[PDB]
Amino acid sequence: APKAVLVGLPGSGKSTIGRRLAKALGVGLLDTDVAIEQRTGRSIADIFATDGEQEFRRIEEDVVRAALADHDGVLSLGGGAVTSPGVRAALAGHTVVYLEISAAEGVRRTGGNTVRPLLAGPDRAEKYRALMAKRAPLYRRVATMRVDTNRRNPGAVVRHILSRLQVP
Ligand SMILES: O=C(O)C1=C[C@@H](OP(=O)(O)O)[C@@H](O)[C@H](O)C1
Repeated sequence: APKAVLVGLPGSGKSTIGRRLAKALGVGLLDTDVAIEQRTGRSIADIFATDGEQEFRRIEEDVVRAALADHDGVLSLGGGAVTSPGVRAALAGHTVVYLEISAAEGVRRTGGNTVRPLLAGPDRAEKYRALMAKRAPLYRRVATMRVDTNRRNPGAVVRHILSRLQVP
């Protein structure tokens, strides 16, 4: 089972925090998006575009559930995984770190050329705010630790996480 599971919007720092946490803990990082691509032989973009979000979510839930059983390192979940009830259920009992980010900073961090089916222009900020509004209670419901990634540089967020993982 993972030492920690990271959840949060695109742009919250899952990749960067997950790599730095994994290194600090002496374990590997598993990103469920990557796992999906590996198990399907398909890009995430392709799954959304051809088969649709609903089929993606069932796929994702399967992979997340497997990863929670089988991965012993740091697990990073795709931003929308917590929209699946079965994901939220499977997270019960785990250490779950919610990376919280303002809409302004999250938007800024997602404005590159990564393909993001649910966060494309135009009006990407409106889309980001709508994802944040919808998913915030869901992140909160599953989280065991909540961490602000706003401004705070990554090194310091990781330090804060390790500290909170360790003490009562
Ligand atoms: O927000 C979402 O619903 C999604 C987030 C992505 O994960 P990251 O947060 O790792 O980019 C990926 O699973 C897919 O594009 C759907």
